[PDB]
Formats: sequence, C-alpha cells, structure tokens
Amino acid sequence: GPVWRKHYITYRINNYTPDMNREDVDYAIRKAFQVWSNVTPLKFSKINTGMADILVVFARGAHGDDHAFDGKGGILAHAFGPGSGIGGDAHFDEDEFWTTHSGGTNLFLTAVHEIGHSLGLGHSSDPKAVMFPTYKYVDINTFRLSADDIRGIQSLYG
Ligand SMILES: O=C(CCCC[C@H]1CCSS1)NCCCS(=O)(=O)O
Ligand SMILES: [Ca+2]
Ligand SMILES: [Ca+2]
Ligand SMILES: [Ca+2]
Ligand SMILES: [Zn+2]
Ligand SMILES: [Zn+2]
Repeated sequence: GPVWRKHYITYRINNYTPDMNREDVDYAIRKAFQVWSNVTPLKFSKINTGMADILVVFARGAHGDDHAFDGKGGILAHAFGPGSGIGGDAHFDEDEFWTTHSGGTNLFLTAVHEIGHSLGLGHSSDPKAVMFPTYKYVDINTFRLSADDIRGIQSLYG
C-alpha cells in the first residue's frame, strides 16, 4: 500500500476536544508521533496554518468523509493512509471522552494506532501490537511498540 516518499512530515491539529486541556492534546499527539519517529527515518513537525500532511480532527457523526462515526463506544477513531488531500488525516470521535490516563479513552494510545494508519500500516492480529484493532489501556509509561509493530513499520520505511 501507499507510503510517504519524503522524511519531513507535517501535522496540524485542526480543532481540540473539550475533553482535555489544550496542552495535553498537544503533548499526547506529539508523543504519539515520537513513538514512530523513534523507529523510522521520519521527522514530524507541528504547523499552525496551511496544509499539513496529517490533519488531526476531532469530529462526531457524519463529518464530511465516507466514514461516519457511531456515537460513544464502538469506533474510536480512523485514519487515512499516505496520500494527498485527506490522505494521512487522522479523525477522533468526539463522542468518546478523551483522556491523559485510563478514565475514558486514552488519546495517546489511540493516536499511536491512528498515526500508524497515517503512515501506511494496517491492522495486526497480535494482541500485543499497538496496531491490534481493539482498544485496551496500558500505562502510558509502560507502553512499547511490539516486535510486530516495529517489523511492520520498518518494512515500510528505513
Ligand atoms: O482502532 C481504533 C483505535 C483504538 C486503538 C487504541 C489502542 C489501545 C492500545 S492498542 S490499540 N478504534 C476503533 C476500534 C476500537 S474498539 O472497537 O475497541 O472500541
Ligand atoms: Ca492529508
Ligand atoms: Ca464511537
Ligand atoms: Ca468528547
Ligand atoms: Zn473521518
Ligand atoms: Zn485501526
């Protein structure tokens, strides 16, 4: 499938969930990109205006693509693989309650998984992988990519 053919990738946070402090949104997303830049040649920079490669949106229900959200629960987020326009973009369901910890749905973990899609990864069958389809909280300091995630991403980049 598609991959980014350049090393400098930009992101932009389109809007912010009212679920969290702004600074904590910024931090979660930044740390989630770092997970991936740690194991690839990629570099990620946040921009505040203009077209970014990866636009980070919080939205509910029908939100302008063919991938409507479903209210609280179920689908938490989705992202598009590498490509121009909507390609790369990561969308998070505002009907979830996003958090820094275990209380609702952890933004960091979810963002790691979505950014993996944004980079070109599909789902893993390994329950230990961040690219496994099902959300399960793990302490956000205990978190590591699985071997399977690392193989997947390095098979695409690096
Ligand atoms: O695929 C996703 C992103 C969530 C990944 C969360 C990470 C937790 C640690 S590793 S995966 N959302 C839709 C399916 C979720 S749901 O069906 O389980 O409610
Ligand atoms: Ca894009
Ligand atoms: Ca949902
Ligand atoms: Ca919310
Ligand atoms: Zn969407
Ligand atoms: Zn997924």
